[PDB]
Formats: sequence, structure tokens, C-alpha cells
Amino acid sequence: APVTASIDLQSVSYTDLATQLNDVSDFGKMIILKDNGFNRQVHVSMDKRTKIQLDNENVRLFNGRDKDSTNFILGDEFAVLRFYRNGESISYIAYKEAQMMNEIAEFYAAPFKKTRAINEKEAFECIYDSRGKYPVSVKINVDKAKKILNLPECDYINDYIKTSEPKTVYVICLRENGSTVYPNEVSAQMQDAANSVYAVHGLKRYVNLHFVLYTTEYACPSGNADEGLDGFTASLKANPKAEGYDDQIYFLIRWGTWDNNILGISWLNSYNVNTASDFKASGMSTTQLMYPGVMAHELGHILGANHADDPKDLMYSKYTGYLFHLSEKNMDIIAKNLGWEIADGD
Amino acid sequence: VTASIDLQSVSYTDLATQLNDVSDFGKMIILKDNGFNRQVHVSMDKRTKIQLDNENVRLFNGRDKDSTNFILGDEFAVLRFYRNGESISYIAYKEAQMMNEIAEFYAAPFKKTRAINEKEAFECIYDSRTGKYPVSVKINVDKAKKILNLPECDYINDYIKTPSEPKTVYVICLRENGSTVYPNEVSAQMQDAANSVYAVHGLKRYVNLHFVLYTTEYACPSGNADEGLDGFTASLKANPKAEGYDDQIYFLIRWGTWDNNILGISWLNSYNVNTASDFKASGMSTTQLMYPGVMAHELGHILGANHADDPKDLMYSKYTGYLFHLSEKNMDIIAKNLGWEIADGD
Ligand SMILES: COc1ccc([C@@H]2CC(=O)c3c(O)cc(O)cc3O2)cc1O
Ligand SMILES: COc1ccc([C@@H]2CC(=O)c3c(O)cc(O)cc3O2)cc1O
Ligand code: PRO
Ligand code: PRO
Ligand code: PRO
Ligand code: PRO
Ligand code: PRO
Ligand code: PRO
Ligand code: PRO
Ligand SMILES: [Zn+2]
Ligand SMILES: [Zn+2]
Repeated sequence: APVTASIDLQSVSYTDLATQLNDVSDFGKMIILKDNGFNRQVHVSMDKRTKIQLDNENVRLFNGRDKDSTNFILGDEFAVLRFYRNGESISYIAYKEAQMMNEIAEFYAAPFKKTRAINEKEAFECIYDSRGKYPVSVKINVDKAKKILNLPECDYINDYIKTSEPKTVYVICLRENGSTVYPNEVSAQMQDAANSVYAVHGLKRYVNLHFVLYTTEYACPSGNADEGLDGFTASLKANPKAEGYDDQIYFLIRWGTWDNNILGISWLNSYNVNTASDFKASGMSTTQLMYPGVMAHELGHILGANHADDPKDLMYSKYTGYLFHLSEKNMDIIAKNLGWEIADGD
Repeated sequence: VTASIDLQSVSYTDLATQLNDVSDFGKMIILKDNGFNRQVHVSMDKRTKIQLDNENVRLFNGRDKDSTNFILGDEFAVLRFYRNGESISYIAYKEAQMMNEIAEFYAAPFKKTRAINEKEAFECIYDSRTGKYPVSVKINVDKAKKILNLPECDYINDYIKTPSEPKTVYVICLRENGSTVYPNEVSAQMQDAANSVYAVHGLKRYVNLHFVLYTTEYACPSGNADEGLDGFTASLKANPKAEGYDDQIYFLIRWGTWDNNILGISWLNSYNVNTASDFKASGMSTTQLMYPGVMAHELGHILGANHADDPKDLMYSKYTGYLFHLSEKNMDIIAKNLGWEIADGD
């Protein structure tokens, strides 16, 4: 007493998440996450470093403290709660509209109907209100989902081609022609990409990332990622809508992957705050939920990060699901490309 | 090149892309109108939060000398500024169907009375391409009321008698059962209501207003505003959705007015930060565009402001369109009810 605000994960809906996250002021807010056998007190704060628009729809990000291992996403149409528990990433995805929530629930349920696992509920679960019934959200444990599904191993081998006020850098994401992407999925990739940068050498002092999403007429002419990125970068130079923004970062996004289960690709060490030009800082990325951190990994390459030898590094040559740079060499390259110097400290 | 908004072709996307680029340090935006330009330093309004049926609405301010404010939601954007003391609004909706509906809604009263002065009071704005559909509407509400010769709606008898972190006070607005309101109109009332409070004794140090909008089952049992407010306050005490929020501020909102052209009504001196209880801080307000500041005037009464003698005061007994408290007695009453003391200064 006074009663701390809480989120009941057995019935969490869009309106539950929106009313709690919209109450988060400048000083932050304590929110207890609750479920059967689970509790977590999280100090939630507004992410003021990153801006996101998806087809002009404003998307706000929220963080917990480092020890909370919790992030949120909030748009007018959907909300996401994502946290780490016993080394696994769990997302609660809630769409405001009943039709879209039903469509999202069916989309995420569909891969599990052929397997029909006994422990399906720990990987995927439709959540219903505490009062037929239609789901108010879906729970997806991506790590448990990967163990139930027989997904072909998608990786990052050869996913790069060699060539007082923070600076605002736009990350212009373009929905590939003919591709369908989900806002919860695109925004999670953006959030992980931005947070992988800010976690390095206090880089929020140097850069604030502004993600935007639009549709492009460009489509990769084949399944080949190298040919796809070549064409994407060429399409940007010939696009009148991109005129005057050749010094920003660009991503072609899709739901799927490229040939040889390539998750994404980018021009290596192609963005520097002083010399950025000719749409060089460009890449491609999947946005599917089961591969978190692909855009973060490709943004890493664009900022100069090479593949790292630690299997827990975001920049490991194989896809792992780890979302942070662990390589000190990569951290120094990335931070120096964003204007940081060793004498500035962290 | 400084960022600019062309008032001869301004659309939702023009306003959204400019306002979404406004960072913490503010942004210079040039308003271009028939060869004359007004440079405005635009800042995010961090004092007020707004949700309309959970849709996040952001406010933006110019400098005091700019006499300019903006509203931005996912569905609409508003630019409002003064010229010769007259209030001019540019209202742009994102969706083509809703923009056409809004343009028809605002044009309709002027089609009965085809005035000579029509374009200066109301104008559909089209894109700069030389079967076009409007991208926004321009409304000068002072010129519009003179053309439409609307019946004089007033405030006579519109009241019923009985820190380091600012206090968050919710202003819970409830769309009366059977009433239809427009988001640009509701948010303009909220913005003017909040800014009338912050302009007094540096009150943003004491309070941050959080407006929310939901629909209620309550409808006034008659055209009488006194009976309507009695029933509204009683409906709140019996409403399970309002349980635990009897210490907040409440408004019943509608598009229209009450009997004897009453624009709104409220319980006089019914909100104090220390003693707020039993849904006492409640009122009713029109939200129609032609009567700006009605919610501000009613919020004034709730905070203890009486009718003022200056015809330019927001609290003048007659409706004027002035949006600020000028009475020092009212300013002291309002600020003291929000925790301010004379020794604190402004
Ligand atoms: C800074 O504000 C902006 C950010 C990105 C853009 C992008 C820029 C861009 O590259 C682009 C595109 O390739 C396709 C499309 O449909 C829309 C696009 O708009 C425009 C802006 O005005
Ligand atoms: C953000 O926190 C809140 C603020 C206002 C409310 C209001 C509280 C409220 O009074 C209310 C109502 O009378 C009718 C309705 O349909 C919804 C309502 O919700 C609930 C909240 O959880
Ligand atoms: O807005 C919400 O939260 C509920 C659940 C989905 C449909 N409407
Ligand atoms: O049991 C689950 O799937 C997760 C773990 C924490 C809360 N819900
Ligand atoms: O993973 C890496 O790249 C660094 C090199 C030394 C040990 N870890
Ligand atoms: O000190 C270390 O081991 C970290 C991890 C690899 C490179 N730097
Ligand atoms: O692009 C825009 O903002 C407007 C919306 C209606 C048509 N064009
Ligand atoms: O007045 C201006 O500056 C712009 C140019 C075309 C019409 N509006
Ligand atoms: O133009 C005028 O005289 C009125 C007075 C305040 C708002 N506009
Ligand atoms: Zn790689
Ligand atoms: Zn009055």
C-alpha cells in the first residue's frame, strides 16, 4: 500500500499494456510482471534515444533496468513485452484490433499444428481474457519454439560485402515489393539493433537512431543475397524519394530469408558520421520473430564490426540469438565510426 | 535548407514527417504562406500526455512569440496559429476517406450560406500537383463564426457551487453515449485546457496533465446542463471502471451544447491535490472547433477560478475565444489548489 502496478501474463491484452506503458513518466514506473510461478518487479522507463515510425505510425520503446532484462514496444495498433527468463527470450504480443489479433494468433499458431508437440504451451500460447473467446495476446518463447519446430538452420556465413547533442541518424527501412511484414516483428528488430549500439561505449551521447519504414518498388531479382543487396543499393541511388538522404542508413526488409538460409547482408564498414555518402551504409534483413537480432548484426557490420570468435557475441559468424557486442575490437570500431574517442570514456 | 511546411499544400504526411523529426533540442520549421514565411522553433510538449481511445496524441509548441501549437496523432495532425488575434487551424487526416469526411463535415455549414469571405474562413487544401481530393482544411474559426452567424453560446451560470517531480493528474474524458466527436477537436480542447494551467505560476513544476478518452454509457437525461452534470457525477460514483480514480478530474464530452446555448458546466473549486475525492472534480464540455477553450474554461472553474471582469480573460462570463487566465486572484486560487505557494515564485 500504495499498490504497485502489475501485468497479469495469464490475461495480458493490448489495453493492459497500453494503459500501463502510457502511465510511464520521465522518472520511470515500477511494474510487476506476474504469471503462475513467476514474478518480476521491473523499473520501466521511456526510451528517449530511439524514434520509430512504421508507415508514419509512431512506435515508442520502453526499457527496464539492466538487471530487469525487460523491454517493451508500444504503437497504436500493437504492444510487445519481451523479457529473458532462465536464458530464454519470451514475447507477449498483443494487437489492439480483434481481426488483427486473430490473424496474428493464427499466423504464430500455424507452424505448431503439424508438429503438435506435447510441451507446445511453453513455446507458444494463445492468451485469453480472465472473464466464443478470442485471444487478447500470444506468448512466444522463441528458444523453446526453435526446439519444437524443424526450422532449417539459417546463418550469417558470408553475410557482408567488403567495399552536447547526439547526432540523429535515420535508419530507413524499406518493405521489399511483394513482401508482408508485421509491426511487432519489425519494431523488435529495430529495438534490438538500436540497443546493441547504445550498450557500446555510452554511444547514446553520440547518436540517436530514428527508424522509419516505407514500401519500396524494389524487389530482389533472385533469391541471392549478394545480387539482392547490389540491386537494393543501386535502387536507392535511382530513387527520387531517397534524394538528399545518401548519408543515412538503409535496410531492405522482408519476412523471409535469402538463398543458403542467409538471414541478412550488408556493406561492411560503410557508415561513418563524417564520411557517410552514396547510400553505402545499406543492407538487407529478415524481420521474422524467430531470428531476433539479425538487423542488429547487419547494423554491426555497417558500423565496421567483423565476425567475432565468442559464440555468445551478436557478431558470431553463426546465428545464436545473442543481442550484444562482446568484442572490444568491434566495440571500438563501431564507436569510433560514430564519433567516439578513447579519451571520452564511457 | 531549413525545414518548411507549405500552407498551400500541407498534408498529414508533411506535418508528421516534420513533427516526428523534432528532437529534445527543438527544431526550426518555416511556415510558408503566399510568399510570406514564419520561422517557428518547435519543441515537443513533455508536460501533457493524451490518449484518445488508447491512441497516443503528441503536442508540440512554438516559442511564446511564435503563437503556434501542433497536435500529432497517427490519424491526424493539427497546426494552429494566430493572425490578427484570429485562430487559424490546418487540420490534416492521414486516411483519404477520413480526410474527405472531415473536409465535407467542415464545408457543409458554408454551403447553405455562400459567403463572399468564404476562403479566408474555410478552405480545402489540395496537393501542389497542377479529380483531386483535399490533403487538409484551413479554418479561421473567428471568420467562420461571423459568416455562419451561429447562435451565441455562452458561460452564464456554467458552474455549480459545493516538488522535484510534478504530480500526474489524469483528466478522464468520457464521450457521452450516442455522441460523436472528432480527434482533432477533442485534442485541441485538451491542449488549450492544459496550456491555460501551465501558463499560470510555472504550474508545470506541480502538475503534468494526462488526458484520456473513453466512451461512457451515461447520457444526459435532458437538455439541462445542471441536471446533466448531477447525473454525470452520480454515474461516475456507480461506474466500476472509475473505481479507484475518484481523486482525478472528469469531463463528459460531446460535440454539441446544452439548453440556453450552454457550452459546458463544472463543479466550482472541486479539485485540490491534497483533498481530491468522490469524483467531485467533474464537469461537461463541448468539443466543437468553433468554440476553442471551453474545456480550459471549465477546468478553470474546477481548479477554483471564478468569472473574471476582463473581457479578454479565459474566465470572462461570456464566451470570447481567449485562452488564458488574466485574473491574478484566479491564478492564485488555481495554483494554490495544485500545491503552489507564493514563496515558491513562478
Ligand atoms: C526525414 O524524413 C524522411 C525519412 C525517410 C524518407 C524515405 C526516403 C526513402 O528512401 C523512401 C523510399 O525509398 C521509398 C518510399 O516509399 C518512401 C521513402 O521515404 C522520407 C522522409 O521525408
Ligand atoms: C490509464 O488508466 C486509466 C485511466 C482511465 C480509465 C477510465 C476510467 C473510467 O472512468 C472509465 C469509464 O468511466 C468508462 C470507460 O469505458 C472506461 C474508463 O476507463 C481507466 C484506466 O485504466
Ligand atoms: O484492445 C484489446 O485489448 C482487445 C483484445 C483484442 C481485441 N480487443
Ligand atoms: O511460462 C512462460 O511461458 C513464461 C515464463 C515467464 C512468464 N511466462
Ligand atoms: O571473441 C573475440 O573476438 C575476442 C577475441 C579474444 C577473446 N574474445
Ligand atoms: O575481454 C574479453 O574477453 C571481451 C570478449 C571478447 C573481446 N573482449
Ligand atoms: O499523404 C497525406 O497525408 C494525405 C492523406 C490523404 C491524401 N494525402
Ligand atoms: O508561399 C510559399 O512559399 C509556397 C510556394 C507555393 C505556394 N506556397
Ligand atoms: O479576433 C478576435 O477578436 C478573437 C478574440 C480572441 C480570439 N479571437
Ligand atoms: Zn555477419
Ligand atoms: Zn464559467
